[PDB]
Amino acid sequence: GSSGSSGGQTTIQVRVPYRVVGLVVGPKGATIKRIQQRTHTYIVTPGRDKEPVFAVTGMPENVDRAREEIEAHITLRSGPSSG
Repeated sequence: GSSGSSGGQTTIQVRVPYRVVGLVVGPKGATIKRIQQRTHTYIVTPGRDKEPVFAVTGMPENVDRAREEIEAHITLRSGPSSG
């Protein structure tokens, strides 16, 4: 009701396309490292043979703030266009 529960912060699982992943994570973790800081959250990268899903652990306001940036990259142009 008011008090008597173990658990404060929260953890959400962001869903991103394996295509954007490499873009988000960055050169062996060079870009994603900035977010964790700017958002002060615990971002965990998925495996190599698993589905593309980032895990963010933190307050219900921080973890949700980082997710926005992550997906944001999906639209942000990062790389050449000419095939």
